[PDB]
Amino acid sequence: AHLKKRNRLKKNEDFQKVFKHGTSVANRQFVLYTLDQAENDELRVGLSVSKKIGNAVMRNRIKRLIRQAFLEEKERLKEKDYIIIARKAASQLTYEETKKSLQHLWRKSSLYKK
Repeated sequence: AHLKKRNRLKKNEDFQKVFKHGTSVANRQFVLYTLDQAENDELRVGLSVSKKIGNAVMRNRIKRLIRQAFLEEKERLKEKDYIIIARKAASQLTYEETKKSLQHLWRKSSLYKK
């Protein structure tokens, strides 16, 4: 299906809080930010995509691939606030490549239950 509204990070303040007071990891295609939520009975994902990737269709495409990867792995992951930044290198990735890159970041950040 699609990643639910519950599982998406919206408010501008919510993003800023993650960047400022939260833990960070990065690889070649992605930067992953994690912020612990006491009150999160559920996982939330927010996305930032560089203007460097210049096709709105492409930015949308990568964004969708990231959401799907999160949706698939959701049960496995701890309930927290995530922000994913997509680098220019992330631009041509397939879903399996995107999933693999994120999975590597998730493992590195110890975000896997249980």
